[PDB]
Amino acid sequence: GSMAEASPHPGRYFCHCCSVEIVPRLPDYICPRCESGFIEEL
Ligand SMILES: [Zn+2]
Repeated sequence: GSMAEASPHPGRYFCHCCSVEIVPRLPDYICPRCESGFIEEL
């Protein structure tokens, strides 16, 4: 599954600042739009 990352690992995030679904910059774990960090792993 998506536990322990694995191949079908998570990626669909939801930024609280943009209130939209995003794919985070993994090296930073931030938003690709506002670069905040306030995101939810869906
Ligand atoms: Zn954002």
